[PDB]
Amino acid sequence: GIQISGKGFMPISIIEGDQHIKVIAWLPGVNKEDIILNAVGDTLEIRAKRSPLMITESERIIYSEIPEEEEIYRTIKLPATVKEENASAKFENGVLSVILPKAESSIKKGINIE
Amino acid sequence: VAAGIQISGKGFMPISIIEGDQHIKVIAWLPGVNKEDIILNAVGDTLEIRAKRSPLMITESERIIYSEIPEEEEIYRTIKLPATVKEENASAKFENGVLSVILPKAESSIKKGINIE
Amino acid sequence: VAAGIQISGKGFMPISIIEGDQHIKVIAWLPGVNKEDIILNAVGDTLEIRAKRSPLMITESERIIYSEIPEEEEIYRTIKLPATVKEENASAKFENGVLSVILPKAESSIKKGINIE
Amino acid sequence: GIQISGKGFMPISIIEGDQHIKVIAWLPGVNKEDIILNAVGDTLEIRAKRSPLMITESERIIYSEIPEEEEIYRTIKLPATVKEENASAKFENGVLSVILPKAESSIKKGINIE
Amino acid sequence: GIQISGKGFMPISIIEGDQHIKVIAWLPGVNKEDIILNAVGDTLEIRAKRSPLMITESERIIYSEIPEEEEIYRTIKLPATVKEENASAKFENGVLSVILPKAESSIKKGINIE
Amino acid sequence: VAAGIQISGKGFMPISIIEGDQHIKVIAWLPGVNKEDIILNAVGDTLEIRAKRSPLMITESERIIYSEIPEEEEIYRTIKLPATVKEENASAKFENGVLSVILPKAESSIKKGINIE
Amino acid sequence: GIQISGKGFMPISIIEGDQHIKVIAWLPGVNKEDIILNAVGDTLEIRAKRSPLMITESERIIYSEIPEEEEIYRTIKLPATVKEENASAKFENGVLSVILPKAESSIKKGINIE
Repeated sequence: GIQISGKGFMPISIIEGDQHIKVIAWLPGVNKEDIILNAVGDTLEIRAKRSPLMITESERIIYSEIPEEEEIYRTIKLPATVKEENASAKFENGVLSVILPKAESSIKKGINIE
Repeated sequence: VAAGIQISGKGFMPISIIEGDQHIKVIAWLPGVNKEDIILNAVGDTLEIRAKRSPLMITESERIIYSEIPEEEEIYRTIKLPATVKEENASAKFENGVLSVILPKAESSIKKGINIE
Repeated sequence: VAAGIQISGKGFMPISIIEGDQHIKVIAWLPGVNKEDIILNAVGDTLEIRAKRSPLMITESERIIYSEIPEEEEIYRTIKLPATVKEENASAKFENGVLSVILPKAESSIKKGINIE
Repeated sequence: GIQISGKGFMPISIIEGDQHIKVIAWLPGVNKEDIILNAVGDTLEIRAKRSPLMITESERIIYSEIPEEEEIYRTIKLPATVKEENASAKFENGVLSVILPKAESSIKKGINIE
Repeated sequence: GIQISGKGFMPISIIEGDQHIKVIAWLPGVNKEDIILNAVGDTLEIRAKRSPLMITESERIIYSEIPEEEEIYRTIKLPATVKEENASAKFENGVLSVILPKAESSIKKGINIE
Repeated sequence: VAAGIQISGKGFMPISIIEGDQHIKVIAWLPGVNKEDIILNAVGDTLEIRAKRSPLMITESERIIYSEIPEEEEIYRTIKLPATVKEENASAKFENGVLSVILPKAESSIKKGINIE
Repeated sequence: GIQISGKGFMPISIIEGDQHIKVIAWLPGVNKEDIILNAVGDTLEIRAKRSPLMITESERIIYSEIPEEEEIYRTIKLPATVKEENASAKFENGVLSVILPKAESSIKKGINIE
């Protein structure tokens, strides 16, 4: 049971494990220090600003499939309650990878089959 | 300043083309691609960008419950440019999943000004 | 007696939810699934059923000429239940491709009657 | 060339080999002794009754995706004539697997290519 | 924030105190032993059956404003979480009075004004 | 001269059926199929053609930029014929991706003329 | 950037390498000597004639999914300029395979990434 809200281009994958949730976000063209990343309860926020293409006076853009929206974000409701203090994140090749350890109250315990 | 361009290829790869007096710049989005998995070639008025993107790597315990992210492993674009370039002098950077190619125009494609006596 | 429930997951797995005063019973159809390939977990008001179904196994001489049977190898459901259960006391049977889970309600989810003086 | 008729929920696969036909049927919730299984010529009949969910007086059904149809069957026309006396069947995990040896008159013989 | 569902005639008052909630219900014509009364979390259930007017063969009803519905109930969502084990109830003159002590987690603590 | 025929199977395999007085000829298109990967069987009034087609074989440097050509690896047709044949006497050629099967009619399927006294 | 024109049934694949282009064409029922194959610049021509099914007077066609069009061709614009003199071709199992070496002017040279 997930829920997604926000502005701009930011494709996302959500990966569930037994004791953690992983969120993968595409942020090409974004600098690492321009990413704001926070979480509480079952909710993760990704905030980013993407600097526009920088042309000279001689240069002109003759073609562009690339979005110009400078400010982008996603608020993501997760299927579990996480523990924010223990989360971590990498940012390589324009991809953000957030690891959110599940709270104990959200960690399912096994039931045996007879 | 929309010139005469042509685009062909496979997979997700947004592109910008920037024209200057003496060069052309191509910008390509390649998130999730490693630098050494990019093949980059050019001749005449044509530029080729070839890349492979490794899929999301999950454990046995992990499962994907949601994904907006394309799974196509192999992607490419062949791009016809409005000028003839000189390949030997081209260069490229790859930062934050963005490839930036600089292609100097061939001398026979640069505007030489004509002096008015 | 339709209470507040919520269902998420992948693949074919018909489900019934049965509420009693002190327990909840979940019934799941898992034909073609081996018992040891079922993962079954719960906490709070949530139950997870994870299973993998091995595909039809044909020889080289055999060919499939007709099939209404789903080929999805990996299936799951996450199920929000109308009560908080106590996982440690749950139990389950698997007969004829049907999984039956019994989840005792947590004491704070059972109706305690109030005596009228 | 196959043909299928019957009542109720019973997904089916048909597998052809050189000397036999295999029929796979999903019968979750059905007891083995409540399956009737017969065949003649090119036709196989699968008859089954599925006992409904058994609740107590305290228990109530608040949700159900599970079909309540008590009696179910399929009559299946097969692409070959089988020999019934030699057929066999297993029933594991709610799946019925019928093996029907082909009659000799239905067993194709090879033609060589020059 | 309250919510009410159920069948039949049963006027209700809800009274909030700092440490308890009182529910008042009109149940004229109902015997005390035919009242079912339970609670959990923020929810109270009142179940009752009202025996119909009992006439002889000579007697006939020529006028009646009185509801004939034999079985009646209310499910009541309360603005606080209660502690069921400590609740109590009286039934006098056809009026049920339920006292539901609030759980500690639902007991508001004071904030001082400077 | 459209007789009583019936066709079932998987994949691309155009077919012609030709009837003579004493034989039936079946023509099947199997481009890209090797001869030894064709399985060919018959009994009564029924002919089976089974084939596997190896996919286009590219190098690592090569890429497919356009393809109208089906990728289905395994293909078959079961064909009901308007006469009973005698399998033991059948024959077949495979040239230029075309299979040609000759199936002599069983004596009980050939028109015996009746002499008018 | 490719372009295809012509008459009749002839499924085609185009394969690009660094120094060559491969064209694959389906020509079942065509004899090798009835294939005309030429090229210049960025253009390849495939011309073929397919002899119709040859029946006796006793024989009759009762069913046919097979196209009767006797003469077929494709003109194919290729994404590179080829060198015709160096091309080659095989014809096995009704499949034509043309190998067209790229001209030097069409051979892309590498650009290094810093």
